[PDB]
Amino acid sequence: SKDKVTVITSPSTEELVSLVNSALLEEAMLTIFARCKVHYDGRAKSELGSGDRVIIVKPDGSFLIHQSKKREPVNWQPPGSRVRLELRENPVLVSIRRKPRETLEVELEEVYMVSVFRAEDYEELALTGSEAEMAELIFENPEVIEPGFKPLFREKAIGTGIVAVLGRDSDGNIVVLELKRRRAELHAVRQLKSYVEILREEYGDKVRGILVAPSLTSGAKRLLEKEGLEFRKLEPPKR
Amino acid sequence: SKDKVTVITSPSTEELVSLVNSALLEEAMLTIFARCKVHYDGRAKSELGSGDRVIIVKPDGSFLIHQSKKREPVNWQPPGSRVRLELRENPVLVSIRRKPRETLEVELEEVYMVSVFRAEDYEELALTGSEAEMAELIFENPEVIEPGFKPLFREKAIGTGIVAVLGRDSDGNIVVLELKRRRAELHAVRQLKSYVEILREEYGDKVRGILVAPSLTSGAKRLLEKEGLEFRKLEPPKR
DNA sequence: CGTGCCAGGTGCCGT
DNA sequence: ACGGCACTTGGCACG
Ligand SMILES: [Mg+2]
Ligand SMILES: [Mg+2]
Repeated sequence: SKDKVTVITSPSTEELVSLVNSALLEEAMLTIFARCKVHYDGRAKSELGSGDRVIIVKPDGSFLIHQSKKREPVNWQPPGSRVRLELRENPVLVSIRRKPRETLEVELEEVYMVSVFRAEDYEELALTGSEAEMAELIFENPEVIEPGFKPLFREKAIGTGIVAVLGRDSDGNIVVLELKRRRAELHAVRQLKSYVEILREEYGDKVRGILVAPSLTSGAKRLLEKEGLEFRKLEPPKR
Repeated sequence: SKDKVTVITSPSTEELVSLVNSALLEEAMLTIFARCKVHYDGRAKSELGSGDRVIIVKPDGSFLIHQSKKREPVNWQPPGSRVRLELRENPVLVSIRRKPRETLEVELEEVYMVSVFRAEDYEELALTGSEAEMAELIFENPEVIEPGFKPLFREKAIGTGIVAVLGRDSDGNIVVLELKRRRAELHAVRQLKSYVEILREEYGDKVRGILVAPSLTSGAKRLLEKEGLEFRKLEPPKR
């Protein structure tokens, strides 16, 4: 079928081969319901025993294997990986990524369903409420930080690390912002501390770090105060 | 129902409702190829225009929407979400996470396929090469760091943060390790630096930080040296 | 390309 | 639950 969808339940091997072939050839979406084994070797090494999973191969090369639980595929393979279907005692999907070299091997013990989905999507996701949006707010409304704040750079490389927003205040200090779109953790305060220390090595003792977020974890608040750093409450804007 | 798979191409709304509702009640995997619009509101806010996607709803509430590219769902919902099918101008899949309130709405414009996959999986993933396994190696073979190293605590909480490994050396110094199973970057060093500074205040300047990892980024090397910390090369072990 | 970092990050484990 | 952090993190923007 050259309808959007082809489905075959309990395929024969040649049926199985046929659909996998066409999926790849047509830049379609291959979906398989099968009982399988999965072997991964790559950055790490992985084994998964016999069980039912859903398998998806995207035309861009992405490979997903999902069990009945979580949000995360049990094994996978990133965009740009090449897949082929080898016939050994059972059919085996083999997907290889290079740089770094990673091979994914799915032995298909029984294929309950194979399907080809020739999917048209021209639309891109529009997302609001991000950190960049916070940045834009600050550049178009600096008073949202403090009065007379003068934002200068965004995503600026200082020597070691990249600062979210860099600027000055009314009294002439350098001011660093670390923004976070959620509750700020130790991770963030360490970013901020790191930057501020580097800027001090040049502009000496007049520099302020300011952590801009909707809130802080206990430890963030703790460490923040300890190192004499500041916090301003800010929500990411939605539009 | 006994069949692993139930699938219907071009299903009527009646047929859709049957299988969708069966999927939830039977606690099975729902799979749908469809033309759809997507609306997300939650931590952020999101709009996806009309186009074709694969949709998976797992019995544990996890909800996936995959376009024909990348590895990441364009929208999703975490485990423990609750989904209902709603009949409005078109069928709408509605997944609601509470705690934090997050709403996903999938308007099904045309459903090309709906399927129920009753998947039996008793197997769990066995992965090796983790950072945890790095730590285990070090406690079994402390010499992989340096002669005379005596590892003592693992994931030990110092006042602010949690140190991966705390130990002592031949000079009887307190020693911090941060482990990375892959090439270490600036925040690895920031972590280490953070911990060490905290301990220096208790135990003095004797205290050594060591970054333990298969390799370093240029930037990490730079900050490491600048702060007088150390680097030991270690590859994560694979069973 | 490698470096650095956000992400609706997710998952895990501790208190 | 909140916290602190690893993850085969993935994906992006920038030098
Ligand atoms: Mg930053
Ligand atoms: Mg660690």
